Amino acid sequence: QCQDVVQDVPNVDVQMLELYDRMSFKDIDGGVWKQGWNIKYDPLKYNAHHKLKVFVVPHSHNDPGWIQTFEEYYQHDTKHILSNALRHLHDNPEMKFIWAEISYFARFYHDLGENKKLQMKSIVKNGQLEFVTGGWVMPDEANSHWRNVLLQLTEGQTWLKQFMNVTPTASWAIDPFGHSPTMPYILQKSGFKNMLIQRTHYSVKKELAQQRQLEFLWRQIWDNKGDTALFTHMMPFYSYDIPHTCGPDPKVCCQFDFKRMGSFGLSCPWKVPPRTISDQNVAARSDLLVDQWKKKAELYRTNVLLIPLGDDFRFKQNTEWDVQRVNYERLFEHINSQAHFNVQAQFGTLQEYFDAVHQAERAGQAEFPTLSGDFFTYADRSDNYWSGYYTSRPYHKRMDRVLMHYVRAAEMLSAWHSWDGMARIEERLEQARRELSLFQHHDGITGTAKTHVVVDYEQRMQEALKACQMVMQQSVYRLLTKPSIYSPDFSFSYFTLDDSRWPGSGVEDSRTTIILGEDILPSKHVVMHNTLPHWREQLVDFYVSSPFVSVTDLANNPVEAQVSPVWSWHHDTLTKTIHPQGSTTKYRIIFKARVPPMGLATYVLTISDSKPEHTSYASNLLLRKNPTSLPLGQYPEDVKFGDPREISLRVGNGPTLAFSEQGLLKSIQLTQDSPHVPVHFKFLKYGVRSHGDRSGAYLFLPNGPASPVELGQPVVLVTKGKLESSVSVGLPSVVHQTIMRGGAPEIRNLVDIGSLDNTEIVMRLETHIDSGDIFYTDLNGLQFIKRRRLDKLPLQANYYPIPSGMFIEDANTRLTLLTGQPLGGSSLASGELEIMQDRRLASDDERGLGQGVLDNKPVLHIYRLVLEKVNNCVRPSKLHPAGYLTSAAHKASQSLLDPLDKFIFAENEWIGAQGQFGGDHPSAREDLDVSVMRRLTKSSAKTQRVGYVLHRTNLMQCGTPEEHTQKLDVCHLLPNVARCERTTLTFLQNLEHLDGMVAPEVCPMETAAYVSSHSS
Ligand SMILES: C[S@@](=O)[C@@H]1[C@@H](N)[C@@H](O)[C@@H](O)[C@H]1O
Ligand SMILES: [Zn+2]
Repeated sequence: QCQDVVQDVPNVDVQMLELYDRMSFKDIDGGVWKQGWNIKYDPLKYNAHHKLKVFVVPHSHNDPGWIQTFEEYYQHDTKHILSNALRHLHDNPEMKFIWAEISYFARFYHDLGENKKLQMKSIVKNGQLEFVTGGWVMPDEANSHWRNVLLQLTEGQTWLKQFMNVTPTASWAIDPFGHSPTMPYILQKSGFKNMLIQRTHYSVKKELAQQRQLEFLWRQIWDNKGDTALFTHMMPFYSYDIPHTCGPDPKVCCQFDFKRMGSFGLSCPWKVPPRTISDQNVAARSDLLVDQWKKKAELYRTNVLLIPLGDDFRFKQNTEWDVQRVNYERLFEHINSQAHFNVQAQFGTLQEYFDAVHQAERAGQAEFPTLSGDFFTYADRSDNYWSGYYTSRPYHKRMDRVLMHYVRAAEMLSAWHSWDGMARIEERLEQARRELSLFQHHDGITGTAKTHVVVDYEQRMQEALKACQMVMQQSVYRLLTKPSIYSPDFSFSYFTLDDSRWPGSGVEDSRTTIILGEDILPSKHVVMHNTLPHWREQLVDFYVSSPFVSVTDLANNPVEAQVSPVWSWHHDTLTKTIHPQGSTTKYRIIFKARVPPMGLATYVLTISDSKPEHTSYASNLLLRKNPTSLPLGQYPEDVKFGDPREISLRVGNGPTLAFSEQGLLKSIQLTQDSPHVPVHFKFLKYGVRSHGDRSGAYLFLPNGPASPVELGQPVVLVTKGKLESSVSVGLPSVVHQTIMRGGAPEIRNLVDIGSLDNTEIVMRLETHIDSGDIFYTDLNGLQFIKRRRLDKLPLQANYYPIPSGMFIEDANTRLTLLTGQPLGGSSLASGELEIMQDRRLASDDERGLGQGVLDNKPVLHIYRLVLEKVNNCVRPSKLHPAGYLTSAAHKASQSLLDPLDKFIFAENEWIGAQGQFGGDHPSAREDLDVSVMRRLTKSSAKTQRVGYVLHRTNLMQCGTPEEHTQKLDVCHLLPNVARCERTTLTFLQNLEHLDGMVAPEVCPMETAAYVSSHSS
């Protein structure tokens, strides 16, 4: 049955948390291999019957945006690289090349004439040009959500299967800044057999090299059996460039980068240039090179050696192809013919390397260690930890999550039908998937690109959001209009999306007001979509032009509602205060929407001349010295004023929250009789070093622990309502808001770091939870991994990615902070959680970007804060490397990442309107998600195919009795099912033909993909 992911600690040879606990981290000079040691080998190890097989693998690292935009690099560099690769490989049958970034390859191939397309297919089919990974990009592994890692992998691999007829089974990830086990998780479930990584902490490379544990079977941290394992090769040296890939001495290896002799504007910083290989020097040069290779080979277990040959945007000039190829050919001819070397060297591909390694393994020549854990936080040298990019450009980090959800919702809503080509659904969805996929690049979501490139990514994502809205609104119109009345124009806007949290209040006034009035329009239909496969209730809000509005469902049942003012915060350069202004012309109506699994529900907002029976009005209290009036147009309740004071609020039966006089949480009381548990929010700032290394887009190099932000006497606004209450405070750089709807609070920070150069703003939580040095952070929204703060490491090393959540706990109490955006964070002392909000850095951090981070813009960060009693929960043992969310924390995370979508009907009357869609959809167990629903066929296909990715998380058992729930069989969601197949996660290979056309549900922590086929 299902593996138990909680109670069995996997036995692995290397467990990265346990390795970290024992390892030294001292940064000692190792000699020519600066972060290693002087490698020694026995010359007699290799002989006539046991040769060293060396694969030199040419490559060219092509960033889809970094210092130039995607299109700029394509025009200036990549189109020439690919064009010359085509010519040289065609003309030189033994030459090889690997290619990773399918975004560029697709951009290129579609501009090729048919003759060149045929030539390209021929060098792929014959194995000279080999795709590695085959994702749209080589994604970041820290900030990226697993759903988008899968999206981009699928976008590239679908392209490759369609046009090149190949599916890579070896992955190549040489540049992401640290590595996540989410990659082997997804890859192994997408048909992969091998992967390669590079950017791991120098101390880890040294430690694994010493034990020859650089090749390992990487399994998930909870995986006791090992079925998730994927063979992984970690490169041993500081870089993937040529000086750091031939062997341990870059002064020697640089001499074998033949692009460094002068005419290309490159040189060797170790001051010895390459020399052209000739008959007079080939024996000497070969001796030097083979010595490097044999040293590198000492670090690995087989007689097969991988020698990458490339660097950033290499293999551009024709003369470069010639100078690398001809010189290496001379070396190979000499080396291979000289028996005393006992080497056979050739150009190869990545798959060739791995195939040969496994042949050696099968021959009993090596056994490989098992490993679990991750490879964060990376440092490339000294104390230069790359934790800055966990937060850099947080506006776009938040936008990634918004677009993530919009892509899912647009693909799901439109999947229910086949669409005529004229509707352009496929075109708009392809654009949206491609722009989101592009952003997963390790200079996109990471915030490590130049300012103008960040703008290009933002513009692309904005177009993607527009494409999603277009598809979603056409889909809603079709799903909720009587079929014999449905009369689409595919260019028309039937609904517009209303999104309360993006870009967010104080970021952009983008929200439409619903305009009602007795002399213009009495009522308006709104529709909510629920992408999750269970019935869901959530409060939703709309802006309306009158406070006297009531809500009904589409059986005309009254729905309880609350009206609140529209508050906006302003930095008053007159009074030098940050304070709220109330609209006199628009108001917020809030009500609970209840929506079917993967479904839609329609409500109606109707104006009246006086207070409606089922609508209540919030009270408002402005706490500040020297108040002035706050009129609210027609709003029926007068604003109250007071001097700053502590206050307490409770919505529904939910927790009671107490706040300081500065408007920051101080305690949470779960129930009437329970204790007020200290939980204190605080804002602090980190600075930058005046001496030595400066923080920049990649590096976090604080000048000591953070200092409290001086708050002064901030203005605090308290809104108290039956359905929703909140406390908001205008702090320097942050409007901080705590919202209560009757369960775990929502936190929203409108963060505007303004002109505070060399400042990183952090939000900290201080509690009495006896967490010690332990805390938990997630990896890619997929899993929670145990972290241990280590005082042998500097502060910035104890920062980890917080892509979706983090928690601390003791025997009795847990505090979980869920996020709607990836940010960096830590627990720097027992009982603390902290998460960086934004950072503004005046200096470059010497990794090639050539700028600081001075392009900040206001961003609305969102969170849920979940305090829970956990003494009754069945948790993993002390030695287990994983943690797991509770039901409430998981639901809270879903509320941030996949909220209900809200649609406002755009014209006066919707003829043929329907009340609901999806009422008959199964309401699946709470731990199960339909992560993806995507129709895979266009309308002309006789057999329609729809793909589903199902993910089951693992939630802690804490004694809440399990309810019923319906089995979800995705293969029967659409009618006329003719076949149901389990597939790889990319949908590209059929793995199992399913009995009865029934797709089984998956085990905890497992993800599966199914494709249903339908006669049409
Ligand atoms: C961290 S820089 O070395 C890295 C470059 N290799 C380039 O590929 C881009 O990704 C940049 O961030
Ligand atoms: Zn790169």
